[PDB]
Amino acid sequence: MAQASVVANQLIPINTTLTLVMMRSEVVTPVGIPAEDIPRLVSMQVNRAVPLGTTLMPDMVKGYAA
Repeated sequence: MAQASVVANQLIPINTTLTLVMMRSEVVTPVGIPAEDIPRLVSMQVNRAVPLGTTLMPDMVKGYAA
């Protein structure tokens, strides 16, 4: 396990536009969106509430493809 994923550094309400303070990088399982894509995610919207500490998955971000 060396691949880190993006996880929620705070509760992100449904339909929020993602900012950099909201995302940390952490080695978690299952693996979600790669931590190196945190720059690609700023200004995109999530389509559900993401509690603090939850791994961000591809299907949670509106318009994400990678």
